[PDB]
Amino acid sequence: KTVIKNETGTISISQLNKNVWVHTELGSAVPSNGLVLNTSKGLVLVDSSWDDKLTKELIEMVEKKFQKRVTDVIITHAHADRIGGIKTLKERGIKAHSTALTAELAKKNGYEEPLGDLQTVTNLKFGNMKVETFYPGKGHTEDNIVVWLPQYNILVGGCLVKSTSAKDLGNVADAYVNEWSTSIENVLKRYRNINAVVPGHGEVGDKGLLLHTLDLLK
Ligand SMILES: O=C(O)/C(S)=C/c1csc2ccccc12
Ligand SMILES: [Zn+2]
Ligand SMILES: [Zn+2]
Repeated sequence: KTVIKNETGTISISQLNKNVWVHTELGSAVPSNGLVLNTSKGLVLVDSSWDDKLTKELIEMVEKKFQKRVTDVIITHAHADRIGGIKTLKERGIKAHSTALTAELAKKNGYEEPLGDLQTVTNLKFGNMKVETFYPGKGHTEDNIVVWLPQYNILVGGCLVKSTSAKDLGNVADAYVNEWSTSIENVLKRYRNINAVVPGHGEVGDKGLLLHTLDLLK
């Protein structure tokens, strides 16, 4: 698949299909993934990046390439890899969608607040692009949500879902290891036919990444 990088190599986008790309940024080294959705009404991101500098660079790269503005971002939980660029979003007039709990936790941790507009299931449409957000329960954090693209059967698992390269659950200080398996099971029950799964860190995979996360929780 096509992969495009910035002048420094700290930001990369990789095409999943005509209108869906994965963005990956390196924070001081630790890579993090989100999505870029190229819609008829603008670019929509799933997740920002580790900090304002990387978020600015990401936005500038995709706006130049796709020749449209970033209008919205979905924030999937309140840690820095997801929300670290919220100041940039708000000052540029980019809408930052989140659940109410993710917004409360952002404020509690001293970040600017996202909108708090997403419910347990929310269905959004941006141009012709359909996006569903789902809160499956506690796991990696208390507020983690997943994002589903029903027109492609692509699931953005975020940090709820570990990549194949992950050999342990990572930092579990904010995690609920006795609920995380049930939360993964709720994803598997809701989305019974999955084409690709994008983890918060590491390589894109399929439903097997959810099964891998279940095994790491044993
Ligand atoms: O492993 C991950 O996907 C992430 S986002 C870990 C993390 C980033 S700040 C932080 C603070 C407390 C516990 C975990 C973490
Ligand atoms: Zn996290
Ligand atoms: Zn993460």
